[PDB]
Amino acid sequence: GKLPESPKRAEEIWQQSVIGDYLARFKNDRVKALKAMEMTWNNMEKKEKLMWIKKAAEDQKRYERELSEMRAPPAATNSSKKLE
Repeated sequence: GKLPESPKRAEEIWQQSVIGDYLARFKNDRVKALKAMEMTWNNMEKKEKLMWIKKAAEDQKRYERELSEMRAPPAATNSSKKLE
C-alpha cells in the first residue's frame, strides 16, 4: 500500500461520516457535534456502535494494505519477480 491511516471501526466510519455535518451546523460544533454522535451512538445500542465497527473495520482493511507494503518480504522480490 503506502500509508496506513488505521481507521477505528465504529468511532471512525461514523464520526468522520457525521461529524462533518455536525461540525458544520455550528461551524465548530465539535463540542456538541462529537457528542450528538457519541450519545446517539450508545442510544442505539449494539445496532449502531457494533455495526459501525465493521463499517470502518471493513474499511480498516484498506489501511492494512498500507503498512502491509513493508510487511511483504515474500511480496516484493519472490512474488514480484524482477524479471521480464
